[PDB]
Amino acid sequence: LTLRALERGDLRFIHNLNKELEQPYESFDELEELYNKHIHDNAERRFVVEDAQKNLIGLVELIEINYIHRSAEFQIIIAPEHQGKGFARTLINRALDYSFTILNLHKIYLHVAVENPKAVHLYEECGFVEEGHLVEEFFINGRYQDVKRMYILQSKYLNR
Amino acid sequence: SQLTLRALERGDLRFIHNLNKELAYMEEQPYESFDELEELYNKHIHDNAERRFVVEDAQKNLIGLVELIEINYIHRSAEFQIIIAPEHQGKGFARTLINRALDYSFTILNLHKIYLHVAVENPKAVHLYEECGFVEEGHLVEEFFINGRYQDVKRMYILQSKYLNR
Amino acid sequence: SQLTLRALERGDLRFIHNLNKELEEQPYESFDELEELYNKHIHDNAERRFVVEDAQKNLIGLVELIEINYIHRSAEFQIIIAPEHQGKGFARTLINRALDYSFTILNLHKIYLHVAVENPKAVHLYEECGFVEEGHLVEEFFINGRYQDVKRMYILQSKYLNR
Amino acid sequence: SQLTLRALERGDLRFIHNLNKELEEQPYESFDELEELYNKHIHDNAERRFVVEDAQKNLIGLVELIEINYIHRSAEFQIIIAPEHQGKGFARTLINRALDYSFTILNLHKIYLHVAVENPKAVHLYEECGFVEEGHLVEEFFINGRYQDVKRMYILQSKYLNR
Amino acid sequence: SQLTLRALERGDLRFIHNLNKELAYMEEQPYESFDELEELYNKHIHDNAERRFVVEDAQKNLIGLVELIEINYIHRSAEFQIIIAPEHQGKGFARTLINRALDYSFTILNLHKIYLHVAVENPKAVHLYEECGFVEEGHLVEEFFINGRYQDVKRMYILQSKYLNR
Amino acid sequence: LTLRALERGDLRFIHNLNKELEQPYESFDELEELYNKHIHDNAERRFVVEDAQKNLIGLVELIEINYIHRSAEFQIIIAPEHQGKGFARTLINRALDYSFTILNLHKIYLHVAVENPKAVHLYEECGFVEEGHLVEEFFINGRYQDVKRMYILQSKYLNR
Amino acid sequence: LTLRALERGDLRFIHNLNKELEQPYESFDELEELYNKHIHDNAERRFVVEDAQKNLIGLVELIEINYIHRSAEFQIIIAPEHQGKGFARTLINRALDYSFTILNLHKIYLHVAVENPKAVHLYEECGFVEEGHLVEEFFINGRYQDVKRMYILQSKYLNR
Amino acid sequence: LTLRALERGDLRFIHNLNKELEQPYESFDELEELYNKHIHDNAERRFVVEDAQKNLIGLVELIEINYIHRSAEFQIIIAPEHQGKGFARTLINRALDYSFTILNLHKIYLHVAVENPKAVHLYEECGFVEEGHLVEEFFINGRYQDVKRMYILQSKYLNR
Amino acid sequence: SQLTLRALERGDLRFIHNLNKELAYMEEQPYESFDELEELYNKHIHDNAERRFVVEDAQKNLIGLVELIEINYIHRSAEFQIIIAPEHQGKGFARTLINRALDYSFTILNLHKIYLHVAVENPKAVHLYEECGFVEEGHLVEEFFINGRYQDVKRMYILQSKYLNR
Amino acid sequence: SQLTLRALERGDLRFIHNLNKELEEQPYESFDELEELYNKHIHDNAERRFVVEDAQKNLIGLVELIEINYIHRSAEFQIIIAPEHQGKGFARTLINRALDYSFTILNLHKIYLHVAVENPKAVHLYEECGFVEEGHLVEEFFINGRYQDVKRMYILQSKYLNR
Amino acid sequence: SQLTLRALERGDLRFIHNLNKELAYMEEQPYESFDELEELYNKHIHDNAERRFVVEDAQKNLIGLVELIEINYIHRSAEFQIIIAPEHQGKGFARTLINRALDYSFTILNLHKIYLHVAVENPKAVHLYEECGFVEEGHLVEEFFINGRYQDVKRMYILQSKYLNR
Amino acid sequence: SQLTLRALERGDLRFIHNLNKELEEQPYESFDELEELYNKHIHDNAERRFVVEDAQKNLIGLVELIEINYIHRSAEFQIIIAPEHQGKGFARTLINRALDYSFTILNLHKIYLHVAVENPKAVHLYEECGFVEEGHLVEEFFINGRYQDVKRMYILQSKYLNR
Repeated sequence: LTLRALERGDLRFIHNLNKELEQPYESFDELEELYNKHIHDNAERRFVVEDAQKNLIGLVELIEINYIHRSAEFQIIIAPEHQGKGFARTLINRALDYSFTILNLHKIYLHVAVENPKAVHLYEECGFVEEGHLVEEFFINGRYQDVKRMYILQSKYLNR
Repeated sequence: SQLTLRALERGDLRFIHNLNKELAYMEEQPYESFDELEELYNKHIHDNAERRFVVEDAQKNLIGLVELIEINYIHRSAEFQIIIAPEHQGKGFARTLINRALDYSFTILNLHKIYLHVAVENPKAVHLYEECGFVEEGHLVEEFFINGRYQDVKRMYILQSKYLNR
Repeated sequence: SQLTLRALERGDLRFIHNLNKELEEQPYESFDELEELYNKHIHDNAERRFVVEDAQKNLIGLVELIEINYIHRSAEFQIIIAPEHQGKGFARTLINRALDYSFTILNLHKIYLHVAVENPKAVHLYEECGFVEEGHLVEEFFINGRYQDVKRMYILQSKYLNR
Repeated sequence: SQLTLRALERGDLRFIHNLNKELEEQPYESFDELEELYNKHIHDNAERRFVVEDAQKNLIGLVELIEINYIHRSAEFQIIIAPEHQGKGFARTLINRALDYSFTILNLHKIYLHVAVENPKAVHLYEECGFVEEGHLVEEFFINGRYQDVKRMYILQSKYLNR
Repeated sequence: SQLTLRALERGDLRFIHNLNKELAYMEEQPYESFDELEELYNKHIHDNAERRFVVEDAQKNLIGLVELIEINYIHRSAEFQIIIAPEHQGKGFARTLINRALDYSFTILNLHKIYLHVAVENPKAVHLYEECGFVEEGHLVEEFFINGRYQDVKRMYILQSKYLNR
Repeated sequence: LTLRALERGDLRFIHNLNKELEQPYESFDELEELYNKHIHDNAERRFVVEDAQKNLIGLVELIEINYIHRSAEFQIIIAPEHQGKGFARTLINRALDYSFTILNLHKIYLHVAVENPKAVHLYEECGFVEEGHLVEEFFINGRYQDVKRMYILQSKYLNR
Repeated sequence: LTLRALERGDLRFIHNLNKELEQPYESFDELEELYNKHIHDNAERRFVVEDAQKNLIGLVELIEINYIHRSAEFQIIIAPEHQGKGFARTLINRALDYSFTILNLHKIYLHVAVENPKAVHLYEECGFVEEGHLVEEFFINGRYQDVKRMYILQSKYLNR
Repeated sequence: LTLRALERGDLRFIHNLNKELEQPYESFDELEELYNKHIHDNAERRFVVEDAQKNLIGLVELIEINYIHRSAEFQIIIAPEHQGKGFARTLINRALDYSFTILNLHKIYLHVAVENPKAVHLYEECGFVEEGHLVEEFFINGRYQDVKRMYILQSKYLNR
Repeated sequence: SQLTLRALERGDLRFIHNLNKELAYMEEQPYESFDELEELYNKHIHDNAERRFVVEDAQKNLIGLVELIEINYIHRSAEFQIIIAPEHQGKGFARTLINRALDYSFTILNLHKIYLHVAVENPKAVHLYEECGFVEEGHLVEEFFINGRYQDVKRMYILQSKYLNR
Repeated sequence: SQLTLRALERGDLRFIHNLNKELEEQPYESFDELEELYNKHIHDNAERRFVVEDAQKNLIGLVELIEINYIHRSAEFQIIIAPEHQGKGFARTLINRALDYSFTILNLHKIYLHVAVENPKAVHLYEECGFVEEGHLVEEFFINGRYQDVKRMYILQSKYLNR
Repeated sequence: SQLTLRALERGDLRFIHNLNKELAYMEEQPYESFDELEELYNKHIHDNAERRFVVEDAQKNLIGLVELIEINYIHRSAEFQIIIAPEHQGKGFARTLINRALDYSFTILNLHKIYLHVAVENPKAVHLYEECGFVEEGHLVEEFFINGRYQDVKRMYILQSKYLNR
Repeated sequence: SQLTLRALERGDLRFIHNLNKELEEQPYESFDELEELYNKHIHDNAERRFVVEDAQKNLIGLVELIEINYIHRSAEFQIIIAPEHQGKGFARTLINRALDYSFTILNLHKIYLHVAVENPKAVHLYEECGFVEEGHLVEEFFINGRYQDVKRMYILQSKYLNR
């Protein structure tokens, strides 16, 4: 599985990929114009993961890149077809590899719903550690829910 | 739930234009130009004060349109509008799309109040929204000029709390 | 009749341009000027340009409302019928179709129009359609190498709604 | 009274900004946003913002018409009086001054407005000025850490002109 | 002829704004914003379809305004408008400025017809224009909404040939 | 033969038509962009003359339209194929008909090389009269040449 | 002490106010142009606190306003002259009052350096509660430092 | 008397100077904006004539400059104060001097009302010769009038 | 005269780009990007200070290019440049296109002087222009850097009077 | 060899993008950023980007000159060879082709470049091509999760022209 | 530490222009136009790749300028430049402003490496930077053309780790 | 002399405009054209316009470099001296000041200029300043109603640096 930069040609597929069960209700024209607005935005990175047969496995994103503090929020989404194939670990470390060996970032953090303990333990297996329990951070499905903020530092990923 | 909501996009504007030409019809200007419709659409792609959703079935046959306009994020309110093609008006899709819109308004968009305007001389629509949980909060006197005469319209609402509590 | 009032859009300008060549400067208007001027008035709420067609999508004519005031609730009505259907009897149909839109939808109070004094049959046709002379504009327009008079005829909303 | 209805212009925004600080988000609005938003609506025919003042150029209040439709001929009326003249009895004067403009100049058919249900004296004042309740909007606005109800009251042109 | 016509310019807009606030007054919107007046002026500086002239006396005391709008260069027609400050309305300047405008229209601008609209309920203005050579060509029924009622207005004209021939 | 307004679609043909023996050396891109600049120019009129089978006979133009003086310069060009067919008279009066009966102009003038006495007499047959002999007005083919300025008024054309 | 919206006229004072011991090294022209860019930005609020004699006490800011989740980050800065006068509590609740009674927000969170336990306890007195301990979040004075993320909800502030 | 290029500072004076007995009825804002539009217009020249005490005597203009035919229309206007002082001859030859010795033009022509025989003879004294009698060219004071088109060539002015 | 001059246009830019890649070659930057060539062309469509002409035969086979740059309309001067594809360099088209350009410069554009620059180390071109009427007016020392060394170039001219008089 | 130095144009960006994916951030660069950044530098006289290809139009590599000063007449030279032809011996050919353009056409005085200290064979190849070490930049770039040193090597016009 | 760093702003450009006219002077173009300086400044107000700081004393007497250019946020590097008015060049302010810039680079901006270029024929500056912790990493041969001859320049650096560890 | 070479900026255009009125079209150039053309070339690296002044800020003249190539490293030098100091002996000073900038700062290779053949003293002055005739342009410029010849004189960097 390779890590490629997302380009305008991939927007149609991710638009249908977002439709899972905010983003599912986004107009494609808004998605495209917003993509055009962030072409040169150095504060974000949008990568599409594909296999040898150029099949879109998922999307890994880095947002809120600071460069002074050298931190960035991490996000990942895998198409329903490839959820249970065990790609998550590979894509996570693939994004951490780019963040710590190429972009030279110091910290990578992410948010996960407290009501998804399987996802929490997954990131724990990839090296992430809980640093916060945000109370009623996001309003998800008719109710406010807590989310875990988990992080991992450059030194730890490099000294595995 | 065999129908699906989907964000309106440029490719559907031609369908919307032909759809707005109804005779059943509370539609003010079915005599709008497609170019005015398209350009006005382009001006509201990033308008976070509205949400327009196309309704389509399993085979992607565009059924109708559901809209949330005048979205105020301090008062957590928004006006609701819905139109269904005359071909499927009798198949009972309305109350499904009404409840689907309310679900998005109250569970995703986190709105507090959803209101709508209905012509008093359309009791079929009034009683329908009542079944879907809407309650009358106003009887606007001579609010809209419709077919050569001023007519009254009901303003009806539904609150987030009531919807999220059976 | 089984005619419909559709909004003029860019896709019809080509047919309108060829139709404008009748026997105004419009017959001698470049299509590029017609299209660019159309684009400039797409959001001009002071005008309305509707294409009238039958069930077979055949363009019968073009009805227009201009100089819409919205305070005085008046507007100038103009009409043109394709040379093919000029004497078929659609004029009265499209006229009452334009008055129906003006008085039952746009909620206007007065619809006026100009008719060449040198066209008595046209003046008397509008009178049969409810219009009434309110002015005899002397040498208002220069038409065919000669200044001509035009009748200004009007119709009020109350009169049309209480037929 | 000897009050006059003047058009709000850029030269008054500073006074309006200080006046907006009462006890809406307007009290907490940056003047730069007020001025730039004013510039964007200079040609917005769907709104009217008039400054009401006396013979001595003293600003008594600000009357506004918004959501003007021109097809339905309706508009929302809003009013604010400077804290100095709130209990002096100008409210009824400026209200009938706004209805005079709406019904004798702009030729509107209906003027409606929202009044907090928690302000009975205000609701009954508009009723004395000819308005009538047509709606009781439940939890329409979030005011002072609490959703409040508002009365929607209207007045028709025919009623105001035949006093 | 002690008065002088002069092309309107930005510096006179403030006077025009205060002037339009008349009570004598056929002025539709004396409640216009000075900013709307100024910006609309800037948009018509090169509009060859209008001519706006400020009237001033020997000491450059701006008396009023004379306008030619809707100038059509194929039909050689234009609408005429005039306003005089309430201070000098009774000094008979009107017929002087009316004939001065007609002179510019027919001897300089080379127009063929000059028309104007007058409220039927203002006979003082109607008979005044008649004296200046204007003739009635129309009695427009309920043309303008004025002070809570639709009112008729006279449309009156004068031709270049008649003016240039005593 | 009908009188039609020139549109962007006719530019390619007139570009080749101009190549006869200034304009012959004009870039098509300049011709098109200049045409775009004068779409709404009320001071000029560009008409293409065509037959029943929509064949471009020539081009008649009105430039320097004043509207105060109600004058305009007249120009005409016929493709080499239709020069000797006697269309010139028809197109000239066709342009005069539009100028005097539709556009309501007062005077129509034109310039013709003094070394083209056949063209001078042609316009004399169509009603034009010499009003000037401009000395060395234009530099044509390596030498300055005189041109006749000929005119015709609205009253004369209407009272034939 | 009143809460007023920051306007272009106050930029010069806050520029000197920022100079305390990132922002202290910002060009005034950048500060002004960035202020012009966020005039209509509904995702932030910039308020200046002033006393009865219109003296700039400090600045309270709300950023990252969501409106769907109804959360926003809170920031406050008091001029060195008025630090020890005990205004912090008033300004904090003044900003919470605007967020919960006017803007109708649900959650207000903030970040404080773990090496500032006095500030932590202050927000604890104003109703804030720790929800996270971000490890090496910010690089402050030649070293990465931890910060506490503290929050307070609308229901709690209203039901005091 | 010196020949200076007209700049925006002189617009107010010429505006009042134009008011004599089209231009007298021009708005100053139109005059200024039109001046701004022709700053770099190489097809025209606008010169103001002034005396030793920098008093605006008049204005001489060259318009319709061709550069291929090397022709240009000449125009002159003297303030009423200096009409009878005999400056016209000087300013005329001053403009001809610039046209033939600096701008390297070939022909200079002008239009004069036939009902101004004194002006016609003046240009005849300065070297101009009648080349046309334009019938009813301009509509002046309620009637169409004829005008003389008079010219003078570069070789003649240089070989005086 | 079987060849024909024709105004350069966008459609010929690709040919010009491939043509400029000569090895025979006094062409400074044959390593120019087609996009730079096209955009620079778009910026000079209305530049009246240059004239670029494509040369084509009866079958419209683009032979080469003839240019007039630095056209000054006060001094009536312009620089002349010409390039012929290596395929037809030996067929003697040069002196035909040189005389065709001079004809346009002196009989149509009405220029007074046409000059050009030639590398001293290209006597074939120098003597060719001499035959076409050009005369040397300067031997510019180390004017251009060409292939790792500064080289001299001849500046040669021809006047309108001489050309128009056999 | 029978290679040619062609100017990089928009038609090649797609091939370059796929070629940039080697084993810099360029492999992870969106094509839209590559194309828009290319458009912004079409007229940037401080850079040169040439495509090197053979007679069969096969892209062998890409030579670049950046930071061109024109007062100091210096520029940084960069080179990349397609993975297919990396060990075929084109490196020395394209290097001397870039020096020929810099010194015999653009008339530059000095050409420098950076070479990873962890690539001795590369440093010694440039030395064989006439370059000479003038700097050992300590921890200049962060490459592969580690700050690496780079040799800065230069070559003067006079030396290349007098081989 | 009586001096203070402060972000450059438009009001100081005139001082910078007069300051750049040095004779002591490694300044390439002291013949730059103030308008070019001002417009170039306006184009880099939001350029996060540079940091320009004006130095002033207690009484706000602008002493000199300190710059960080070519700031790369992946490699955490930046070039350092400094200029002090000839009036205070001998008062030893340099090493204070050098260490103040390094402090901002390593403790606030969190940079990893700070390098600079110095003319070999200015040993006073070379040895000064050495005292401030800079170390030579390159002797660039004929790097800059200075006063009619190509001259060498030292490239010297200092790392964040060394600076933050006594 | 104690003269200095300063960059021409907008603040001097007024003085330059009055100075341009000497005995080119510049004397007859509108100041607005001078200022707007100046703005368009503020970042034009192909030109240089320096004001030469003494210690008392008195403008002695204006030296200019145009048509700067940077590949061929050539440029046209132009000079003008205020009528007040034309015969005072500053010409040779400003000429060598312009050559010093061209050859010791901008690193140009050749400086050429045009001198009217009808001004022998000027041609011989440049020859004394190191220039040499390389062309006799026949009827290059139309000056004072007559086409005049101009000498094109040059000077190389190597010659000026090795005086």
